[PDB]
Amino acid sequence: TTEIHPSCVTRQKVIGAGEFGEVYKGMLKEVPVAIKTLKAGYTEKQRVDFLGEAGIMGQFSHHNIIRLEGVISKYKPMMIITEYMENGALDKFLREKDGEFSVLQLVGMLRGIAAGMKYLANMNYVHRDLAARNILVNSNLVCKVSDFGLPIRWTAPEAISYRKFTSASDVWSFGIVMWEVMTYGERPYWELSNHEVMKAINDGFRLPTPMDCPSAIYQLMMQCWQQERARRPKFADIVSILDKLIRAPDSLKTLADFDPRVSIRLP
Ligand SMILES: COc1cccc(NC(=O)c2ccc(C)c(Nc3nc(-c4cccnc4)nc4c3cnn4C)c2)c1
Repeated sequence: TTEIHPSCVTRQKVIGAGEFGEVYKGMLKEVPVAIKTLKAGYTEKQRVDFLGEAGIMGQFSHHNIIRLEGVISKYKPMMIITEYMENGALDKFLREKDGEFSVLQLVGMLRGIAAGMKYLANMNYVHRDLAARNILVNSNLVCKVSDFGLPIRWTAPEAISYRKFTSASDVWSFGIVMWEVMTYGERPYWELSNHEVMKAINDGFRLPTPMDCPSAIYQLMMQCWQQERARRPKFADIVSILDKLIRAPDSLKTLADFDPRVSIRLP
C-alpha cells in the first residue's frame, strides 16, 4: 500500500458507516475518493482487521476490483482511501435505470464481475458477501467488485449450514448476482422470508428466469445453484462462457421462456 499524507485528503460528506468509523466521499490531492476511517478508541482486533483490509486491498490489481489509492496509518484517524465511482453501487444503479440497457450491456457487466471474481478466487481470496450491493459501477459501465461489509439469500447452502465459505460458495452468490443484473435489481426470492428461502432451496426450487433473459444466461445461473458444490462451474468456466457469448452476440438472441405469473386475456 501507498501511505498518503493527511494534508492531501479532504473529507466532504458522509456516505456510510464503518466498523469503528465512518465512510466519506472526499478529494485527494484533485481526484474524488472514498474514505473509511478508524476512529479513536478502536480495539486491537479492529486495528488488525482494518490494516489487514488495507493490506489485502493493496494486493488487488485488476480492472474489475476496486482500486486502493492508499492508506493513512502513521496519523490518526487511520484511513483507507479508494477510487470513487460516481454511479455508485450496482443494485441501486440498476433499480434507478430500469430497462435502460441492452442485453449485451447487461451481459458485459456480468463478464466483468466474473473476471474480478476469477482473479480473487485465483488469489485464494474468498469474498463471502458477493451481491450487487457490493459492486461499484464507473462511468464506462465497468463493474468493480468491492466489499462494504454486512445475506442468506445470496449465500450457498453449505456456507449457511456449516460455514463452508469457498470460491464455490462465491459461485452460488455470482449466480444470484446474475439474476439481480438481469432483473434490474429485483430482490432475490421477492417477499419470501430467509427461512422460506432456505426451505425452497432445500426442496429443490430455484429462481425462475428473468424477463427478456438469454437462454444461455439462465442456464449458466442455474448451474451456479447446484446443491453439490463440486458440480458448480469454476469462475474460469463462467468467464469463458460469458466472453464467448459476448463475442458471438447472436448467441444472446435466443431467450428463455418467461413464466407468466399473471394472465391478461384480450381479443
Ligand atoms: C474484493 O474487494 C474487497 C475486499 C475486501 C475489502 C474491500 N473493501 C472495500 O471495498 C472498501 C473499503 C474502503 C473504501 C473507502 C471503499 N470504497 C467505497 N466504499 C463505499 C461505501 C459506501 C457506503 C458504505 N461503505 C462503503 N462507497 C464507495 C467507495 C467508492 N466509491 N463509492 C461510492 C471500499 C474490498
